[PDB]
Amino acid sequence: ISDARANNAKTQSQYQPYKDAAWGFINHWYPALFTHELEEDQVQGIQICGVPIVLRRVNGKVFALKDQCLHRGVRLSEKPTCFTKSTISCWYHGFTFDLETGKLVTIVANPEDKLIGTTGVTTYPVHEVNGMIFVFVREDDFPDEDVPPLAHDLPFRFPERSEQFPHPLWPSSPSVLDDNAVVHGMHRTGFGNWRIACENGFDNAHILVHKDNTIVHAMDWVLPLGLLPTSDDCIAVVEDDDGPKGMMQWLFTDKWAPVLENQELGLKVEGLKGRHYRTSVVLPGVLMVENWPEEHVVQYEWYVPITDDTHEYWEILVRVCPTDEDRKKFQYRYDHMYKPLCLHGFNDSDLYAREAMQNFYYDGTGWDDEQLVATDISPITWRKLASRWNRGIAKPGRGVAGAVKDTSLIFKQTADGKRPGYKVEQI
Amino acid sequence: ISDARANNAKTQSQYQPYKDAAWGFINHWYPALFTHELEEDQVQGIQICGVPIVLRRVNGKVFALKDQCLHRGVRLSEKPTCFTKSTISCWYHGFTFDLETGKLVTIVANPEDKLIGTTGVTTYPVHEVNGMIFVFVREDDFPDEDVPPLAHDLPFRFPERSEQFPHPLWPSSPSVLDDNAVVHGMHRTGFGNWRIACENGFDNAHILVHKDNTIVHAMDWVLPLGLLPTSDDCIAVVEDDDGPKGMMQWLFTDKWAPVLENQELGLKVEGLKGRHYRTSVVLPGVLMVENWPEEHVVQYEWYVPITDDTHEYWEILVRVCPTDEDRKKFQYRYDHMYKPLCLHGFNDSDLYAREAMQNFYYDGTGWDDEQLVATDISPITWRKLASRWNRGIAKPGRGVAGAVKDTSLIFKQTADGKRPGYKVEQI
Amino acid sequence: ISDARANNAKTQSQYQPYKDAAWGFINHWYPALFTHELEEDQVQGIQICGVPIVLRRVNGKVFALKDQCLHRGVRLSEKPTCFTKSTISCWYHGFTFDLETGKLVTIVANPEDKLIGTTGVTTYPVHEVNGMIFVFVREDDFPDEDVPPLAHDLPFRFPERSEQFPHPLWPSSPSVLDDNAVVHGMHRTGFGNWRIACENGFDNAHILVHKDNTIVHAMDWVLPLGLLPTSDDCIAVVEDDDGPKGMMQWLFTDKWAPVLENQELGLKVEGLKGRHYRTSVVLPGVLMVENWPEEHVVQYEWYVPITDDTHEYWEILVRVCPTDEDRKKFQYRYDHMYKPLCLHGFNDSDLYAREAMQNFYYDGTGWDDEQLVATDISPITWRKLASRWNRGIAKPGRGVAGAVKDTSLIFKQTADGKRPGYKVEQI
Ligand SMILES: O=c1ccc2ccccc2[nH]1
Ligand SMILES: O=c1ccc2ccccc2[nH]1
Ligand SMILES: O=c1ccc2ccccc2[nH]1
Ligand code: FES
Ligand code: FES
Ligand code: FES
Ligand SMILES: [Fe+3]
Ligand SMILES: [Fe+3]
Ligand SMILES: [Fe+3]
Repeated sequence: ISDARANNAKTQSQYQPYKDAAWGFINHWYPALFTHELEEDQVQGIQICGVPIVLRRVNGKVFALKDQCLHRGVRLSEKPTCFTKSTISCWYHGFTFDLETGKLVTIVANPEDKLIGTTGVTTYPVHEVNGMIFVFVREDDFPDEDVPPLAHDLPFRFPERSEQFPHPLWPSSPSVLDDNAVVHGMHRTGFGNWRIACENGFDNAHILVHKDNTIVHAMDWVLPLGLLPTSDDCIAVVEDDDGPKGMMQWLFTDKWAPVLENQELGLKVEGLKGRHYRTSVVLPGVLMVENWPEEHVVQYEWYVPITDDTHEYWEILVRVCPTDEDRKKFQYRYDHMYKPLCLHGFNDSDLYAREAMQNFYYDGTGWDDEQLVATDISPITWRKLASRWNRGIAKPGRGVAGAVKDTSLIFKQTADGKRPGYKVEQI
Repeated sequence: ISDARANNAKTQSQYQPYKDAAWGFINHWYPALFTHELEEDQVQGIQICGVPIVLRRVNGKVFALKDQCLHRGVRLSEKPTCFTKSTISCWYHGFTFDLETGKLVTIVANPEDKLIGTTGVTTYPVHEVNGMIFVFVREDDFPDEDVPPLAHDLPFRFPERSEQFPHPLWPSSPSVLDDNAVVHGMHRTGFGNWRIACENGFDNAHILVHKDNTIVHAMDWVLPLGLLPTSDDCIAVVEDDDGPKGMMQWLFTDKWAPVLENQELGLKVEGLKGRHYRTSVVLPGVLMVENWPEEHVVQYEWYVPITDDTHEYWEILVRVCPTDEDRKKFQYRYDHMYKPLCLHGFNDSDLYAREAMQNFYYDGTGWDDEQLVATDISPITWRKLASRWNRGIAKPGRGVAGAVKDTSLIFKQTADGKRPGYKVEQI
Repeated sequence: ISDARANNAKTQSQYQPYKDAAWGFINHWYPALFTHELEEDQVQGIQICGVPIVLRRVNGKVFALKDQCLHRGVRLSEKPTCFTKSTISCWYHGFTFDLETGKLVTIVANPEDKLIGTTGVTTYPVHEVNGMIFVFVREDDFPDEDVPPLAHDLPFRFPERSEQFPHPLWPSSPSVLDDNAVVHGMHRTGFGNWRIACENGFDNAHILVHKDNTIVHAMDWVLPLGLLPTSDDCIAVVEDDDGPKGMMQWLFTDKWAPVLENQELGLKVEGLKGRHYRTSVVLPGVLMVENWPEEHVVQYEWYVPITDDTHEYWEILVRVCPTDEDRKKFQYRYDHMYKPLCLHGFNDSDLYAREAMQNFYYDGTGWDDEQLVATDISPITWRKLASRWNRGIAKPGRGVAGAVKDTSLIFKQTADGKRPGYKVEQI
């Protein structure tokens, strides 16, 4: 281990809370499911930050409660059982909970038990918008009064912040919160800790991983070998009370110099199609790639912690489409261009890159022995701000799926060919 | 956690040994194999309470020894090697053991070694009766003269105890010990701890899990949403020296009131076919369901600990059949009725219910955080008596399969598609 | 546990370092790949003694470096990326290393970083000969000038040592080092610790495992039930500075008496075709079977530790073939005789025998509780000499594949049907 590495002792001491957040940052908004994954009267179980959650849509509205019956701890989502529009029951011994408050309102065949009304399961705020269902995953005692607006946990918005983050080379990127904003994308389970997956996206030295991607050569893009920071303010850290907590990288300004060649190794980025974009990341770990893959379109990614060694990777493209005609155009371009060449192809390379790095960090070795360099100003800056502004460090799961990694149940599922997942299998 | 739960500190302190028996209660009788699973000269390896056991039938008689060669620990049952009617040898280096005493009588190519005769492997008492092979799984130092009769670890017998446990609504249930008693059923590995699986069977609130079983609607049975205890003596605890240690639930008396409806949730048990039955459980955890699924027929279930997170679930129906004609009638009704609709269909629901609860308890969380209620007087009573009368608590396996859950051998088998099991695979 | 066992307290205290070497003996030569597994410009990743290693052949020469980018710990071998004949780069962020020295010579898109030239990855000496690529697996601080010749970690050579180890009953066995020596064989991943796999080969009581092998009856050989030591010097321990450290068993002399029958168990070796051979073993655990399976042919086996519970089992036959005609004859006899009946068939029995013994030892039980006898003078003598002469005890892997056994990546691969392995899968 060399003394020339950027992550010296002083630096590492500045992001200890981050090193301690293997299970994720709790008391934050996270995408749970796409709207199309939860239809009227549909019940679905998931897990975020080690917390089991069950969702149900009733009369168009989505509710989220802890997917754990307080009687004997079974998941309520395994065999959806709802007798009324305002409740959800446990299919085992009948404990029934209020969808709105989570209170134990009754027990199917024991309506007079003294336990009734004296407790309940945790509820989770829901915010559904433009095809996406967001859930505020919180600790059992986090007060309702303290739940912040979804926007505080989403990337910086434009044109609102165009003055703060000038972007003369491209039109303003839309937000999932914008009217008529349309979302196209997917989410799949990633194998490995969320942090390692998250740091990949806004790292300007990692773009080497895409040197051979088909889209790069089909579009004849000008994708440099990497970018280099030229000043100490190459990244702007934002931490104002009202608004997202994160950072903006001044890409395509002199603060980040592109490297298009290395004669010594025989490398040279040949391409004439200019490709302008800009990355930023905000808690709980949301990436925004402005002007990607084309003008008026933006890419957002999430790395939702499921357990301490699995995460749900979200990848979406957003574009404001005011007319039916605009939507069809976007849908078409997504189907025959973006999805196959970008979300798949371009980003698939990131999938394996993130995985390949997991073994170094899981047992703690990497958090101490990694030897960072100049370009690592990005992940380091993120780790420090995340350590400073997270709303809580999730505790390890106890008495829930994932609390123990080598159960006979997990070996049974694995034997059957089922990989670690996210959405609870029913029946 | 509410203070209104039935399992308060005082109550929990009364079943600590039960909480400590994840690997099972040792020094007890357990069903090992059905007679048809061990033919003349056949050798089979199994595991109970973490103890590897090998069985061989010679001249019609079944013998059981520890399935662990004392030389270098291989399982004798993996490659059956018996050179004489009175012994069993290890296929690796030839250590040979007397079937009757387990003593090391010789070594194939080293007959004069000083180790010979100075030690041996543990032997286990066997009691085969009416199609079932029972084995007394005991500690290495449990004395032969202390081995109790099989009947002490089997459900209460009728008509013998008809006066003690009056049953005016149905004829006496036969015992596996009765003359001409015929057994039909099966056993299969269950994924999860034996205790959690065992408590499901005699829980009168869990019957909600069967509300949709085909047999219930085909027979138009009257299966209530659940039963409620009406008095403190709704369960009779029996603990007399000579006889089984367990409890009898006074089902179909005032002590247990049926709940056939819940207007508030829109539920109502419609059915005119009366279905009378009664459950009881005795150590080491044997369920008896009198008058099920029909008069003169009784169901017995075992949840045999294999390791601390797997068990062998036994499900059988018994009926005394004095004539060849009687046997054919029973075999036919089993084949085209009981098996498809009862053992499967009805009880398959229990399979998944038991599994769904395991995650809450494995790491210990559930044993402390569960919030039991009135109907839980059943499991609680069982836990207490089990704690007071068990003949020993099995120690974790050491140097045997299952001692370590994440070995490369297990990952190899899992990769090959093999689930955790019970019967040792040979060759 | 009997007091008549050969492994008494005093004896066990003499091989404690061996009990401590679950991850293998480091600073030793091990076979890595066959020459045919690494062609010109080919890159391959493996793991030995818990150390990740990547090899590349350039201009006919093979180089070996630690398969771990010092930047953020990914394996360099997962996506081979070499820009010049003298280097290998990390496909993720461009760190580039010198094949010869392992020094960090540059970073693709950050050629001026101060970290460059101040560190590098470990290099491993390579010795390719007659179709086999040997690698000297060493600790990061083991001096180049201290690397010993390959011959020191290979079995004793003949005729060089024919006087020291007289063999009147068969011609001298060739070495892999001999000119015109031809190698035919294979290596496959073994499931279980390397030590337990290794001790099987030179155990003269284990041959009982082959009593039913097809080759034995087709050749009508004379394979005794086992051999017995008759004197204290039945094994010669060699530990001279210049040369291999190991032991030679005086098979086919009066020091080892064959046992061809056991009337008491009805066993009798009925064979008239004499089969003369001799076994020896040297650090790091290399077996030599002289005159096997025929004259002028010798069998060598390795049990290379990968992790502490997996090893790469090597099985090869060597014969000196001076002419093209000789090579074809050897190839033909290997293809239609040795491979199907010897490497497979005869030795496949050992595969499962070794596996069946692993559970007893992994958690440490077997190393203390095994009850060894007279014939175990072989494994005991080996354990003592290994404890005394090993060049180092490998430390458990940290931050590398195998450091943690139950990662989600491992369950993902297992679910996909992939068994624990050795060669790193690419792309
Ligand atoms: O640095 C970068 C460059 C391109 C890119 C594209 C999609 C997602 C994240 C990305 N990050
Ligand atoms: O409470 C019950 C009710 C029915 C039943 C049927 C088979 C086995 C166990 C059973 N337990
Ligand atoms: O003791 C023995 C006897 C035969 C043999 C054959 C191949 C490999 C190892 C062997 N060891
Ligand atoms: S576990 Fe849910 S009602 Fe019993
Ligand atoms: S392990 Fe059974 S004789 Fe050696
Ligand atoms: S992990 Fe290899 S250059 Fe970054
Ligand atoms: Fe990328
Ligand atoms: Fe049931
Ligand atoms: Fe062998």
